[PDB]
Amino acid sequence: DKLPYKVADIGLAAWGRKALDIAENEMPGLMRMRERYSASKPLKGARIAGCLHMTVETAVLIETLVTLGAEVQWSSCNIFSTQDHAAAAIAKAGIPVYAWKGETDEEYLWCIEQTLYFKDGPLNMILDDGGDLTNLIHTKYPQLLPGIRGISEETTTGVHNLYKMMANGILKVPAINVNDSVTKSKFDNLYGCRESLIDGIKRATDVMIAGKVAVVAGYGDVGKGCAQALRGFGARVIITEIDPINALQAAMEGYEVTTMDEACQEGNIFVTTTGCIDIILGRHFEQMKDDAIVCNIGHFDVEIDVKWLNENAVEKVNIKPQVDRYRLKNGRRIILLAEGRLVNLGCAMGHPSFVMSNSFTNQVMAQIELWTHPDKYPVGVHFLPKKLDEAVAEAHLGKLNVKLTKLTEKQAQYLGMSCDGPFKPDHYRY
Amino acid sequence: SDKLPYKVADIGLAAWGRKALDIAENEMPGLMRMRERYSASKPLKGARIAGCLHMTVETAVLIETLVTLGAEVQWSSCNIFSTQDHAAAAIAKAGIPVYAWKGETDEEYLWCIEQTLYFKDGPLNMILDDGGDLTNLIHTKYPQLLPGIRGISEETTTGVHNLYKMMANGILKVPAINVNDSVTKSKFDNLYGCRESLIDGIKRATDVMIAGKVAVVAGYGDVGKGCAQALRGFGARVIITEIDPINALQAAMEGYEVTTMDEACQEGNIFVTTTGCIDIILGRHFEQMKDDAIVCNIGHFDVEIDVKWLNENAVEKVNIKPQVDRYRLKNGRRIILLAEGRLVNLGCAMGHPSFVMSNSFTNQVMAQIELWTHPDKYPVGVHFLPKKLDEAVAEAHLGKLNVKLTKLTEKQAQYLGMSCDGPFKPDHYRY
Amino acid sequence: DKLPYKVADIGLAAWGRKALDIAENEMPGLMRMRERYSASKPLKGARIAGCLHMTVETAVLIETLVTLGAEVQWSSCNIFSTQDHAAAAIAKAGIPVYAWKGETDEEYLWCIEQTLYFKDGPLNMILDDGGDLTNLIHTKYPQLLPGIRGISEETTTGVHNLYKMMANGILKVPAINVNDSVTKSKFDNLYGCRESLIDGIKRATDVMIAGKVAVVAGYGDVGKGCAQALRGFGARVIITEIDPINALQAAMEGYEVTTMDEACQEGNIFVTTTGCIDIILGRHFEQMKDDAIVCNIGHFDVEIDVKWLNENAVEKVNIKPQVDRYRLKNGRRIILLAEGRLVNLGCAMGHPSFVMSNSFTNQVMAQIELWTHPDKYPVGVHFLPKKLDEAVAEAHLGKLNVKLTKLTEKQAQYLGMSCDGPFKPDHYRY
Amino acid sequence: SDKLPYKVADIGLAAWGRKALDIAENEMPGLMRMRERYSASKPLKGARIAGCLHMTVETAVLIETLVTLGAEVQWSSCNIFSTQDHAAAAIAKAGIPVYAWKGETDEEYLWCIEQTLYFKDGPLNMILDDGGDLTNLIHTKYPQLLPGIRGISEETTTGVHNLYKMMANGILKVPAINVNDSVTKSKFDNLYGCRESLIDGIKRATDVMIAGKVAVVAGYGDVGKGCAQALRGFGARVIITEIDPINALQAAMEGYEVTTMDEACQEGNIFVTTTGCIDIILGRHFEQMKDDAIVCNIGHFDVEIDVKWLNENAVEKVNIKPQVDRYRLKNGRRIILLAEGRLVNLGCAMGHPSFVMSNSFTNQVMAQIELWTHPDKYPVGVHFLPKKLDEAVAEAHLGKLNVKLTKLTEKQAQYLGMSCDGPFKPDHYRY
Ligand SMILES: NC(=O)c1ccc[n+]([C@@H]2O[C@H](COP(=O)([O-])OP(=O)(O)OC[C@H]3O[C@@H](n4cnc5c(N)ncnc54)[C@H](O)[C@@H]3O)[C@@H](O)[C@H]2O)c1
Ligand SMILES: NC(=O)c1ccc[n+]([C@@H]2O[C@H](COP(=O)([O-])OP(=O)(O)OC[C@H]3O[C@@H](n4cnc5c(N)ncnc54)[C@H](O)[C@@H]3O)[C@@H](O)[C@H]2O)c1
Ligand SMILES: NC(=O)c1ccc[n+]([C@@H]2O[C@H](COP(=O)([O-])OP(=O)(O)OC[C@H]3O[C@@H](n4cnc5c(N)ncnc54)[C@H](O)[C@@H]3O)[C@@H](O)[C@H]2O)c1
Ligand SMILES: NC(=O)c1ccc[n+]([C@@H]2O[C@H](COP(=O)([O-])OP(=O)(O)OC[C@H]3O[C@@H](n4cnc5c(N)ncnc54)[C@H](O)[C@@H]3O)[C@@H](O)[C@H]2O)c1
Ligand SMILES: Nc1ncnc2c1ncn2[C@@H]1C(F)=C(CO)C(=O)[C@H]1O
Ligand SMILES: Nc1ncnc2c1ncn2[C@@H]1C(F)=C(CO)C(=O)[C@H]1O
Ligand SMILES: Nc1ncnc2c1ncn2[C@@H]1C(F)=C(CO)C(=O)[C@H]1O
Ligand SMILES: Nc1ncnc2c1ncn2[C@@H]1C(F)=C(CO)C(=O)[C@H]1O
Repeated sequence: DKLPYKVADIGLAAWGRKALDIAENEMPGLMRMRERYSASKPLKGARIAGCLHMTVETAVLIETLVTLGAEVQWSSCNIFSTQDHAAAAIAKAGIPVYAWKGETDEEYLWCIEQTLYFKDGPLNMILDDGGDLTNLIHTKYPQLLPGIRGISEETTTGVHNLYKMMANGILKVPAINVNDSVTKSKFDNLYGCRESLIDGIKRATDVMIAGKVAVVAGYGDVGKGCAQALRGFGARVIITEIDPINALQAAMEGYEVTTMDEACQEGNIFVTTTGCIDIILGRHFEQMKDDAIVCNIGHFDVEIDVKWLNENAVEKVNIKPQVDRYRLKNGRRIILLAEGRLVNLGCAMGHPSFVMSNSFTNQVMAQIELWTHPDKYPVGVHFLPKKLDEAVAEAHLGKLNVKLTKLTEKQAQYLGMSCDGPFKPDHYRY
Repeated sequence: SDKLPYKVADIGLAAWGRKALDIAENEMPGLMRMRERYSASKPLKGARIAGCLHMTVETAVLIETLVTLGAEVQWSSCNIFSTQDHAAAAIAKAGIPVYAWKGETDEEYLWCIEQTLYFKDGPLNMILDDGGDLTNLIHTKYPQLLPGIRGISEETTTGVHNLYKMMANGILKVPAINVNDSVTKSKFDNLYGCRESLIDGIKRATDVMIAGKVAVVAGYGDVGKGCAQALRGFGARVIITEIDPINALQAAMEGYEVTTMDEACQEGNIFVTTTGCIDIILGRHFEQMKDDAIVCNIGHFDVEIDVKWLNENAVEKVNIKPQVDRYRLKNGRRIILLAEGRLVNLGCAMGHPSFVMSNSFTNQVMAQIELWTHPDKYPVGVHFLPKKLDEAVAEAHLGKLNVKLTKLTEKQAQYLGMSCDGPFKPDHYRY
Repeated sequence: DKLPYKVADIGLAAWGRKALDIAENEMPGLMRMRERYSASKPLKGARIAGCLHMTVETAVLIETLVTLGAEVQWSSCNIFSTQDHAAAAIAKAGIPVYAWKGETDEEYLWCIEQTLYFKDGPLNMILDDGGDLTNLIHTKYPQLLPGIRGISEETTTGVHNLYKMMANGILKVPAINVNDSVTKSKFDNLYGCRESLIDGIKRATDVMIAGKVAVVAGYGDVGKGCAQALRGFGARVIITEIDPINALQAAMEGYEVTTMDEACQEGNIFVTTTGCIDIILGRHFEQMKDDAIVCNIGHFDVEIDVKWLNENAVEKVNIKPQVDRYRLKNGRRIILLAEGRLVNLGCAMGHPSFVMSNSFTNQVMAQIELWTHPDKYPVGVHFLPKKLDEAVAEAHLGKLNVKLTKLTEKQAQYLGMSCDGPFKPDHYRY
Repeated sequence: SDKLPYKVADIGLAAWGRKALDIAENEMPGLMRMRERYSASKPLKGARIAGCLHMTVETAVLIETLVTLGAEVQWSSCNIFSTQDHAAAAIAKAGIPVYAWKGETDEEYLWCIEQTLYFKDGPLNMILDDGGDLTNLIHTKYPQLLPGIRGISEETTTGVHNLYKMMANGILKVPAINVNDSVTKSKFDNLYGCRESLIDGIKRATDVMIAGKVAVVAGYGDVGKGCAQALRGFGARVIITEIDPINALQAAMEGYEVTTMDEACQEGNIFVTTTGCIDIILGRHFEQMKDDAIVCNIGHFDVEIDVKWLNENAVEKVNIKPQVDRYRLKNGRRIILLAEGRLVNLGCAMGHPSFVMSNSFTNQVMAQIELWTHPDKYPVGVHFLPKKLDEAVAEAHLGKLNVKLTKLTEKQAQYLGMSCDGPFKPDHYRY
């Protein structure tokens, strides 16, 4: 028969629950969503199958969907991002969770497949982060497509895929771009990585940032956070970019912008925030400085040629889980973190719960949208109404004791807008 | 026939003005690159552009860029105190109809704007505005010229806000290009520009120290974002007010305290309004403020600080120097007003530096050229420049800063599904 | 009998030895000390008894002392700062070490006492951090005093104790104030906590810093470092000081400066860097927002009234090691870290090895000076010559690839100084 | 006798200077607290103080403070460009012998100082120096006045440096107090002061964009730290140069790149010498600078930049405006020099704001009182002020910033072993 779940140690449920209690008090968005849409169960009948890093933050989201009458089955969208105590807590809660830190490509695939069919029917809703789930159903379980009502993508890379599929006509089910919600990409990607990247490098290497020259590939919302994080600790940051705008942004901020070919000979730390392949190749590792720390924080491990290292390094010693130190022919060494997988989740705990509350509340609203108002979202990737976006940030103001100002009638008139309604044009960039 | 060829404060300043223009030029690669690339082409040939933008050394460079492109131009400042006399003299000497000077009166203001409407041979063809003052003047009092204008290009947030309002009500009769909302503008001019000019205007006017003082910044948009950081960098504790939950959540995540003006008015030692909205600082606030609290506005129109109240309420009002008034209230405390409520950077200083302005002005030039040569592509309404152009404005400036951009390899351009030259971000990207 | 050592599990030696390999490459100072005095063996005959946080950095220290021909016996200066794999590595190398994470007061004392007598006589030198060792001997083993050639403190609180002792003429052995060495106090205390403070709060709680209000008690080198870290992550930092000079500095940096009686009402995060007692009391706890994180970074755990919480809280749950969460009679909760002990070392790994190389390079120099030139240092607390101070700083320039400028003959004569000798007046504050 | 009672640019500027002083006094609590406490006691009665320090608004308040304490003063500036005419006017109108104006010549500089040696009642009693020129004039040309001078007061590092080199050679014949190395001075005036005044000078002189530029700051001392932090706060990439391994590591730990001037001279866009040393920027360096590179100095004396070389090698030299010259080398590239090498914060601006200057001048007034009231407490040499006085200086400025200082309790003070009022730090503390 099938397994009710599959975690590393159900025994961790105790500790994991203690952590969920703490994260809950830090995620007012998800809690404000609970108490409001609990007595109504707007997701009643929904059989949500999610694929997202099984962490304490995700655990609070999973229970929130449930609190809303939703039926759920989960898996982690990465073999190294799962938090066993958090996964156990959910497992103990009676939810079908299939994840654990340190899964093999095989087990990873298997884990997702275990969330495809519920006790009484296949999935009708999707909650993805990376696009791995949707890709599996569209390429291996097409039969389910018409059965699935909607989708909600979490990250940049996953959303990049959706548009691609829609533009090629491969996408056969509606989908809401959660990553590009203002209260997401401008907070999660930016502030979330501003605090999580350094944590991943720290727990893994304990290296001192100050005095070190760090190279950040790409200056998007993620790279902006990483660069700021490193600079704030006293590190000289260099940036690489392909977009003249982003590149000019980094320059206006006092960052040096050059190519990886030149920068590889200066960096003491390397972070890839690009969403594309071949960012750091052997040509680069060969010129690096002894004991240069290298990691990737992008969604997919396709930026650092970890393969070249294994097939070219003279020695390969593992310091501890997710931390390896290669020795090249030149005699110098290289430090690889999480085997190239997103370092903040692989070597640490990912973004703190507060910022995650922002993303996850967008996620919940999205599920409620593709499930309650299918007519508003036909086959194609859509954005969540700016009215809801503003609402998400609104829910997180109180905790920070922030006092929002209210537009008077005269003022609302003068500006031509509702003191309650949206405050910015859809094209606004924040 | 007695229409003056120009009208500045002192033609003698042209010499010193030209000097500043040569230096500024070597800071504005965008514009200069637009000249060498379109000088012989003369895309703006036949066009008669009538602009209404702050007559500064940076604007002068834009005026000559348009002229180098075979465009007939007549200019006027869009704010009574923003004009730089030596800059107007230089242009006035170049033989261009200039009507602007520091210290204009409401009367003279409107006058100047009207002295640019008719060129020696025909009405205006295009409208280069900043604030909407020109666009509105025509639409209401000179509607007969509407069908003779191939398009408008708005410079700032307030002006562009006005256009949309007109289009919504269908009151907008001539096409328009939203320049302010071009990434290489709003996210640069509004942000990095104010970050260096605000303190500049306050410093030149009061010389007050920022380190240690508490500063209140009304609004946290692109201008507020830059103002807050400028203040913060100098050691001042910044407090922000906001109506937008998102914007407010942004300032909090940046270590800023966010509250209402009603409460911040009792703490502030320096106040800066970055809102395009009225009624920000009122008597209620002035009465609570601290002794010698500095008050100023950096928004387009002087509709944020109720200066009228200060005039009709202070026990006395002294003038330390031009654009700097020190009122004394009944409570015995004093208040320092800058530029009589007008945008402080330009009113008390010299506005954004030349390098950054090159960005916005290059977008302005691409707008004129676009709205002029390709009118059969811009219906009646407000539009944005193609991201290809927006991106072009950025790259044109990388050189100066010696920025070495990376080129996508063939494999990468495929993996990402985009041209190694074509647009790099979707239309919804927020940078 | 006398155990040859005592650690948590010597099976961690392999991992500890690896952690040292990496560390040795991050501490140029200590390594330049070995290659320069290896054959010289200046510390020959010296029986050094050390009492300092048994960590990866401290391990590289001990091994340096040994390379210089000294005999060493070690113990930690705190019950929670010991890093087991680092303590194990040292134990396996034959170096007597009595330290493990999670000691008790009884075992703490016991550990120090195992380092008093060597396999061939009582201790010669005292490498202490906090005064526990120098105080233990001056009060229980005065007969060993005349046999001790010198003492070298490490931290502020400890050096303070030394002065207080000399003043009352209780100090019966020449000591060198290492902490107040420029390359120490202005780097270790400052940049060190700037990276380690947040590190300790995160591994323990994973809380988001951005948005929170943080109250840092005190504004000294440590206070400065912590404060900068917190606001670097987007937290609003409120300071509390008793020294008007330090207070003006904070205000000139943009920090609000009030009393704890005031701040205890706004703080979401509390960090005490004061060197004294009674900073956060029950009166304060009763007013902290729900789930306020309170920790201490001062040497001794005398800044936070942890007893009060235990005898007044209506609930107390242990999330995990060094992480307790209480619930007051008012219903609001409080998260205490390391039971009030220095959090950076109790909840993390202390400062990164690079900045510690600075501190420890001075420590070794202090041991050599005191042991090699006993006469040159009579009974009392002394500083290290500025020529030596600059030497330390200059030894780490290479690693960061810094190009120091050499004064020309003309320039040197103009400035009235040697192009090699001291570059600053003795009262220079940097 | 023809000795003029004063000599200023335009005493008709006094009206405006007085206004400036009004605002200034309200920003200098320390200086006003001094008079507010000794106005009656008149502790400086009988003192004939001759001060040689940048005649500015801040300095004006300093002078009026001493006068309020019963001292008699004749003043002169210690730099040919740091004088602010309207300020020098106010003091003049107030009936105080002041010889200084903006634009002086070496000859007039020497003259201006000598006019402050003899008072109506005879030779000077006290010295208030900044740079040491006055103390050097007396010691070398008027050694017969030495036995008549009680004490000296050095404001800046350079001067203080001279006092030691003098005492060391035993050529210092009068007790002097090192005011610069007082915590409330060097760790506030040099650091935070320049952090706000360096840019100000650069801006008013050039209006250049700081964001995106590469800046090179020679020296990482109290001034270097301040300047560097300011520049990068605006988005400039700051490269540092140093000869002291400690300072060098400090800058490196702050994320600054530290190389040699020989290298940085090839990639800098803005140069700022904050060293008190010679030969920092030479012709070999100029010849490698990027086009239109702005070069300036903020060190006391103009000896860091080889301005002489520029005049004797450039093929073109155009003066844009006072204190702003643009050269063109044989390599075809241009170079913007400010204030001809003199301290740019005062040469092209208004120096440090009034607030922080209060910290410096408070120690100044304090030193005078000490040196004049307790002469026996200071043998021949150079000393610092008691730490308890330093704390008092800072504490006197907490009020305006609204800082709530904390008081040690009985138990606390006992545990720490220090008076809940007495000095809080050991003599060697570095803050
Ligand atoms: N680990 C996390 O917590 C987290 C959080 C959010 C997003 N992400 C991931 O981060 C990535 C992208 O960042 P964003 O999400 O900030 O998106 P952008 O902001 O979409 O991201 C990438 C940036 O890199 C640049 N770039 C692309 N190819 C490059 C090359 N070869 N060299 C140099 N620069 C290049 C682009 O011009 C762009 O500015 C995705 O993979 C996304 O899924 C991770
Ligand atoms: N002086 C200059 O150099 C310069 C340069 C660019 C723009 N501007 C002007 O600055 C203004 C707006 O800034 P942006 O940055 O252009 O636009 P947003 O970024 O459009 O601007 C205003 C911000 O203020 C907030 N706000 C609105 N009403 C408020 C109220 N009553 N209280 C508190 N906050 C309120 C909004 O939510 C928004 O975040 C316009 O007037 C524009 O023309 C001046
Ligand atoms: N955990 C670590 O890594 C580390 C590293 C270095 C020092 N320390 C410890 O930090 C402490 C002191 O810091 P420093 O930075 O070493 O020394 P200072 O800089 O000597 O330290 C304390 C500061 O707190 C202030 N202060 C004292 N009592 C106060 C009170 N009741 N309220 C508010 N402010 C008060 C003082 O004015 C002073 O500025 C010592 O206990 C020292 O051993 C810890
Ligand atoms: N204009 C102002 O407002 C103001 C205010 C305070 C001090 N100053 C002046 O600033 C100067 C010194 O600064 P401080 O900050 O006073 O003193 P430090 O802090 O004494 O000053 C200089 C620093 O430069 C370094 N240095 C010396 N020679 C060098 C060389 N050839 N190359 C590279 N680096 C070198 C030293 O190692 C030192 O750290 C003096 O001239 C002083 O009078 C000006
Ligand atoms: N602690 C965390 N818990 C859950 N999800 C997280 C966390 N930190 C970051 N993420 C997400 C993650 F990985 C990516 C990019 O794929 C996102 O865009 C985020 O939503
Ligand atoms: N120095 C300057 N020169 C010319 N135009 C400037 C300058 N500084 C700011 N601005 C413009 C200005 F005023 C507004 C808002 O109305 C803008 O949005 C800018 O383009
Ligand atoms: N990782 C570390 N390893 C060893 N010692 C450290 C570390 N981080 C900080 N310290 C010391 C510590 F604890 C105190 C205060 O007592 C100091 O002053 C430091 O030398
Ligand atoms: N606004 C100002 N007013 C008076 N003196 C000032 C000012 N700004 C800086 N200084 C002094 C100055 F010039 C030097 C270096 O010689 C110092 O060290 C300062 O005290």
